[PDB]
Amino acid sequence: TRQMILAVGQQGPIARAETREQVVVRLLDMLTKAASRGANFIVFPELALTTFFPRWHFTDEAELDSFYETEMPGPVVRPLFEKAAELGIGFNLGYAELVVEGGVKRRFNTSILVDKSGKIVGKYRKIHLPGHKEYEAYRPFQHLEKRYFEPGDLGFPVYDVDAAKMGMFIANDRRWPEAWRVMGLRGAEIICGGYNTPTHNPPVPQHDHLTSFHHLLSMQAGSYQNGAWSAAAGKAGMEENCMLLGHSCIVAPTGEIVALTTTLEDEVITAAVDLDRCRELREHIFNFKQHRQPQHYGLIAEL
Amino acid sequence: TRQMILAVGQQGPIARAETREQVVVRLLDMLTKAASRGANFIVFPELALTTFFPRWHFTDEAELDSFYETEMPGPVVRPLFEKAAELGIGFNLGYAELVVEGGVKRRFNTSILVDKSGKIVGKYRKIHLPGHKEYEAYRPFQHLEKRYFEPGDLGFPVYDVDAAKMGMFIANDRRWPEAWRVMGLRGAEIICGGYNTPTHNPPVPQHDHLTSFHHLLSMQAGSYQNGAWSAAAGKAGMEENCMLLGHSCIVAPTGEIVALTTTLEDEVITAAVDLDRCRELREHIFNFKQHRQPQHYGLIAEL
Amino acid sequence: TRQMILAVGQQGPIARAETREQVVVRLLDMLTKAASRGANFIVFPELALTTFFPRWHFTDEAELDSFYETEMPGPVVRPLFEKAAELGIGFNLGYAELVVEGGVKRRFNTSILVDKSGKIVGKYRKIHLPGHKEYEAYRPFQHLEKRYFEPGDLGFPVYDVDAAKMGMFIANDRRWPEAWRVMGLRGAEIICGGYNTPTHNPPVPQHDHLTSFHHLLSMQAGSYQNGAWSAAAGKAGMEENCMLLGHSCIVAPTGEIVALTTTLEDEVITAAVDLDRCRELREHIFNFKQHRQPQHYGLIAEL
Amino acid sequence: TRQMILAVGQQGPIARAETREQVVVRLLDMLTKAASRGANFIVFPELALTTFFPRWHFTDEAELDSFYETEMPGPVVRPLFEKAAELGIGFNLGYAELVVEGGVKRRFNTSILVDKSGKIVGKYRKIHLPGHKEYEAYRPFQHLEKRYFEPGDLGFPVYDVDAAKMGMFIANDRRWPEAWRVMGLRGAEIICGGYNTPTHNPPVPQHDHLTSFHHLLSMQAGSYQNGAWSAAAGKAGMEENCMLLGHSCIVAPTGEIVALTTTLEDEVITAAVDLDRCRELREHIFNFKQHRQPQHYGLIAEL
Repeated sequence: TRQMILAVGQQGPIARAETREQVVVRLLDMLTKAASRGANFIVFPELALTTFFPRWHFTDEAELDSFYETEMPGPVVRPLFEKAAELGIGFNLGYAELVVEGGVKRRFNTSILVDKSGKIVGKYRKIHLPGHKEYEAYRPFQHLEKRYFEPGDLGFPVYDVDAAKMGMFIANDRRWPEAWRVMGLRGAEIICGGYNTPTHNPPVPQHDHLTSFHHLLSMQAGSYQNGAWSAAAGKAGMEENCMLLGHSCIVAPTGEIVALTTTLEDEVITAAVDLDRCRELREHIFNFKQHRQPQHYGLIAEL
Repeated sequence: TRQMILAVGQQGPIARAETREQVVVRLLDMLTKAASRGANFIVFPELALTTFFPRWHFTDEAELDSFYETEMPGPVVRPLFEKAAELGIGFNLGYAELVVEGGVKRRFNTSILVDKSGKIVGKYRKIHLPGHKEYEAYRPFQHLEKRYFEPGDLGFPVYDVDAAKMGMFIANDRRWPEAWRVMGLRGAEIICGGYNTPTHNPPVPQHDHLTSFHHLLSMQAGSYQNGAWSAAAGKAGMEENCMLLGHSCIVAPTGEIVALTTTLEDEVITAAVDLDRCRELREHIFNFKQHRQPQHYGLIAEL
Repeated sequence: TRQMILAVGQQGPIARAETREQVVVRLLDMLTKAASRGANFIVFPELALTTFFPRWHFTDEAELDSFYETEMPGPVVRPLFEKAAELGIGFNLGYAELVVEGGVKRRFNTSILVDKSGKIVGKYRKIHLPGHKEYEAYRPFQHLEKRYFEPGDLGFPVYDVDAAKMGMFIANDRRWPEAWRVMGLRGAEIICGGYNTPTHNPPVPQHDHLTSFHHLLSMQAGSYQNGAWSAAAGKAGMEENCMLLGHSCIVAPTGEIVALTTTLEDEVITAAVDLDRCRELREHIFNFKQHRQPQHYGLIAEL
Repeated sequence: TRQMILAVGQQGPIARAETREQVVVRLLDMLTKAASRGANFIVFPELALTTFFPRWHFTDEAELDSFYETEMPGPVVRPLFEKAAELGIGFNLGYAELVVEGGVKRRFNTSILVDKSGKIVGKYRKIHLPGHKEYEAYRPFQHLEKRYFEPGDLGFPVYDVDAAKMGMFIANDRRWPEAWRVMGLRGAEIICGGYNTPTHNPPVPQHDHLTSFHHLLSMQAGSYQNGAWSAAAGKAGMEENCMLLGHSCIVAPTGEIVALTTTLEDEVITAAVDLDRCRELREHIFNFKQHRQPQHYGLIAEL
């Protein structure tokens, strides 16, 4: 087939004390409603199981570890996979991944793709870690991802998810044309991921009123230039006193926004997706093999 | 500190019978108007000295050649350079370049940067030739760029132009993130060029109503993701029965559009440009050294 | 209730020879798919039963009359109402209305609202007739609505349609703030209608590339300023050699576009609608009774 | 024929302790810069002579009064008028007006138009006072306009300013279609004003990320639907712990944005304005005499 209905499950805030059981309840509800609307795949936010902990400066490692998943899924998250298989609707779930190798802990900002059978068919680990590295007393909230996470070691892969070639990005990655391009070259038909974007940036507050503009601009250009459908799921609202951006969206391979959220709570949007639409770009104006000149792009790949 | 007034000189149509002498009078008029408005640099369109000849299939090589420049500047175009030096305003001029080397008549879609002293500071030759190589019957008007030009051989250079790092793109180039990124990586503070974009696309007519959108989307995303000011000068209006896109523009490093033409005739727009404003992006969210992961972009440079 | 799922059924072209039976087939299909996606109301285009005949200069009245409905519904259109009642989904259908009063024929560009029970609960007749009045030989297609239709005599009413207060506009009306305002004052929660908008305007072709911009601008401002959800259903594509605008849409009371079509064929888009969202505007920034100053708006109502 | 260069002088913050003498130096600087760029008229912000005092509840009437002008111009503001006449550039200046009539201390949020001769050509008093009348505890900062001003008593006039029909609006007014329409009906070719728009809205915080969108949406739709050029000068930046919206702009009669500020500081933008361009709308799609149906708008003018 080449037809499907894609959905985005935007999340409202997640409190520090809110349990994964409670979140799964909210997650289940969205997946159920999306399915009731015909969707066979739903995109969830970056780190969708917990509050955005990278905003705090940690000192107690046990504290930090508590925000990561040591298995996927665990007993508490399993019900999501079961419901996924039951209703026949895949999903993109973001979470904090903790792996212990030879006694050494490895941390990643992760996202996985589950097909409509309820099976994990791909994973991606955040490659572009935003923010600063050291505590900055002036900021009303920190952004210490470079500390609590290592740069993804999977590159930007593209997986087959129920007849659709899908690629993954996580939050900040969406702002990097390289991320989109690599997956575009790998033939992605859909490029999705979630995000936690504060509408306020302490180091550059003069860009606060452009938060939506910059986010939407990234999704539209990315889709357009790679002739791919895209979807972004944000966790929005006032979370732990930090206002997070909404405007979760689904974009056509022409860069046109076909669905957009308007609340700052859990919200489901859907859009019919024709995987062959990609050809309007990828076989003409952006027919890579016929127009690209990689012999002159070398600087982009230099270390 | 490090400020200037950038101008864009959009051209209205140029008829097949319109002479270069006549076109130069028009270019002189806009350059002068720009200077009277405080502009230190003005961006002119792609192939700004003649009608867009790539729309017709030529059988007479003598006739095809007439549309190319063998000198830059020649006696006819020279007056433009003199005015530039006189009024202290540089410019970016696009034209068809014909040069014989090693027994080969090389044809380039070229653009040059002249500083406010009237001196040619640097050149660029279109690398992404859009369209087709052979006459196509299903088209109401041709776009034989692949036939009339060979891909530029200068890469995507960035030159110093009156203490401003400027990079050049030509029409279709603006749609490629690779072009923008290479120059962004070279430190371009201003990225500019001209264009001839028919509002009708024979191959994919269902995108006709998106001509403007796709054009501005490319300029905005390019500027933003590279923290560079940008400007695009189009040649618009009904030229030889083919409508060309207007919306010539100047964009800030934030991707915000600061100036936009509203007519389809010769028109000058201007904007105050602060070269330090690039830092808001290039020293933060898009601080390449601190964020880019080139080890993962290799596929982009693969042949 | 205050929750519902609104849908728009965009139509591809309708040939002059295409029969109403064939159109109903297309109409039925969209209403069925919209219902399968949870929608309880679907908006259809202006004059959705026929080709846009106002583009031709008629001479044979029998010819002209053939494009109008003498009853609503007739045997051929009835199946739409039946399916509507069956699936529990109302709709907004536009059509050419022919009424014979005392031997005198009355013509209107009409639209009706059918609730989920399949009953007509309101009607509106186009008040702002666009175009010219006399044949203009230069135009590749005419726009003679002022001739084939009389100005609506129902004003801009607002009806109760299954727990939702809905108002109607037809094509061009959407460009007039007065139309939106009157219905906004009447408490409309949803303001919908369809349209036939050629992407080319013979008298002002310099606005062709702005066709989408102007259309979307009208829907967004209208919704925002009246704190109402809105939806526009277009009949798009190359119809009888005239390219018609797509970008059918659904807008939130904040002016945000929550759903947008991307093809130029029959296409269904949906969006969840919370009738209470209207309060965010109508009870605050646009709390009419608390902020408006009608004693100074007199000029708007003067004849 | 009938052309001019319109400028907008956006203000950065104005501290409570900042004196009028100091503010005037800033206004003189932008007016001069505008003239050097060929501008014949510059639009300044709402209450451009002091900080936005409506944000604080005052108990001392003497202190509240200090923020109002009793003369226009007074010795301190006079220098601005002299420069205007000298450089031949008119302006639109907003300030708090205090006038005693019939034993009443009348307080208006005012704006005046001065021609390029330094002569006050006309006045306007804000008719739509946003905010509230009594101190509200739930607000982080007040907006007591309803308390500190009474609705203007001059209606929405249109004056001749150096052969240009200009109408005035003040901040919140721009959001009301009635204000735009009244002046549109009066034949305004340019509709302009200033504003103080906090990017945070206590009553409806879920619209904070839409502050820019709503602002530009209002300017664009107003211009387009009335076929009028427009311009809005905002006072932006972090003023007294409250962030104010930037994005000061100039819009063509088509609703297209031709110039837009990018900083949150004092900034001058300009645009070439062709007063005849209004005809493209006012003599066609929006030819009022030929299209408006006032007999159906009565509710708009009802008290």
